[PDB]
Parts: sequence; C-alpha cells; structure tokens
Amino acid sequence: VQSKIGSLDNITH
Amino acid sequence: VQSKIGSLDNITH
Amino acid sequence: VQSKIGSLDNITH
Amino acid sequence: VQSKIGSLDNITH
Amino acid sequence: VQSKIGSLDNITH
Amino acid sequence: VQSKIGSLDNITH
Amino acid sequence: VQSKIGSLDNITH
Amino acid sequence: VQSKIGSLDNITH
Amino acid sequence: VQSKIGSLDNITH
Amino acid sequence: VQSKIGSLDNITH
Amino acid sequence: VQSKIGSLDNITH
Amino acid sequence: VQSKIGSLDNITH
Amino acid sequence: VQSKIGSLDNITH
Amino acid sequence: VQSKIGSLDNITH
Amino acid sequence: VQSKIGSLDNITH
Amino acid sequence: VQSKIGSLDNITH
Amino acid sequence: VQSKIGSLDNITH
Amino acid sequence: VQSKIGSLDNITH
Repeated sequence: VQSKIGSLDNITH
Repeated sequence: VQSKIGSLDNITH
Repeated sequence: VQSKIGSLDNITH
Repeated sequence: VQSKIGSLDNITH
Repeated sequence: VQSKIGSLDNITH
Repeated sequence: VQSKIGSLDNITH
Repeated sequence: VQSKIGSLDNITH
Repeated sequence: VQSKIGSLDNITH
Repeated sequence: VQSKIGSLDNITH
Repeated sequence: VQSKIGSLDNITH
Repeated sequence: VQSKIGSLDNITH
Repeated sequence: VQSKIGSLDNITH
Repeated sequence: VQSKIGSLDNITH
Repeated sequence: VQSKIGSLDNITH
Repeated sequence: VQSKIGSLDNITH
Repeated sequence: VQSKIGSLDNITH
Repeated sequence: VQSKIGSLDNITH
Repeated sequence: VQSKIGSLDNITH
C-alpha cells in the first residue's frame, strides 16, 4: 500500500 | 495498491 | 504500508 | 495449505 | 491448497 | 498451515 | 478447508 | 482449517 | 485451526 | 465444518 | 468447526 | 472449535 | 471483499 | 475485508 | 479487516 | 480494496 | 485496504 | 489498512 521496491538482490560477479 | 517496483534482480556477470 | 526498500543484498565478488 | 495471499517471492540461484 | 491470491513470484536460475 | 499473508521472501544461493 | 497430505518436501534455492 | 500432514521437510538455501 | 503433523524439519542456510 | 444444528425452528404467531 | 447447537429455537408471539 | 451450546432459545412476547 | 461468505441468517418478525 | 465471514445471526422482533 | 468473522449475534426486541 | 461510503445507517430489531 | 466512511450510525435493539 | 471515519455513533439496547 503506497510502497516502493527499488531492488532486492544486486548480485555482481 | 498504489505501489511501484523498479527492479528485483540486477545480476551482472 | 508507506515503506521503502532500497536494497537487500549487495554481493560484489 | 501451502498457499499465499498478497506475498512476494524472489528466489535466485 | 497450493494456491495463490495476489502474489508475485520471481524465480531465477 | 505453511501459508503466508503479505510477506516478502528473498532466498539466494 | 479440509486437507490431507502424506509427505511434503519444500526445497528452495 | 483442518489439516493433516504425515511428514514435512523445509530446506532453504 | 486444527493441525496435525507427524514430523517437522526446518533447515535454513 | 463437521458441525451440527439439532433443529432450526423459528415460529411466529 | 466440530461444534454443535443442541436446538436453535426462536419463537415470537 | 469442539464447543457446544446446549440450547439457543430466544423468545419474545 | 464486502460479501457475506459462509454465514447463516435467521431473521424473524 | 468489510465482510461477514462464518457468522451466525439470529434476529427476532 | 473491518469484518465480522466467526461471530454469533443473538438480537431480540 | 479502495472503498468509499458516504454514510452507513444500520438498524437491527 | 484504503477505506473511507463519512459517518456510521448503528442502532441495535 | 488506511481507514478514515468521520463519526461513529453506536447505540445498543
């Protein structure tokens, strides 16, 4: 409800 | 409800 | 509810 | 049983 | 049983 | 039983 | 809800 | 909710 | 909620 | 669920 | 759930 | 849940 | 949502 | 949500 | 939420 | 759910 | 749930 | 839940 997600996982090899 | 998703996974090899 | 997530995991090899 | 309501799953391997 | 209502699944391999 | 309501799961391996 | 399960295995990666 | 389960294994990585 | 489980194993990594 | 009502009797004069 | 009501009786005169 | 009501009786004159 | 689900109504006048 | 779920109503006048 | 869940109402006048 | 109600009058006899 | 109600009057006899 | 109510009057006889 009126929320945001930018990123959950940022997996950089 | 009135929410946003920008990105979940950003997997860069 | 009116919350934000910037990032959960930042896994840099 | 083994159900979901309003959930978010981000499964990565 | 083994059902979903209003969910988001992001499964990556 | 073994259910979810409004949850977020981020499982990484 | 009436449910019967003989055996349940949840494996997540 | 009435539930019956013989055996339950949850393995998470 | 009425529940019956014979054996329950939760393994988390 | 697995319930009983011995008699549902509503009389108005 | 597995309950009883011996008699549901509502009389109005 | 596994409960009883011996008699539900409401009379109005 | 905004419904009458699994209910019993006994209205007398 | 905003519902009547699994309820019994016995209204007399 | 804002509901009547698993309730019994016995209203007489 | 995005509900709007102007006015709700409920009388039970 | 995003509910709005102007005024709620409830009378029970 | 994001609820708004202007005024709630409740009378029980």
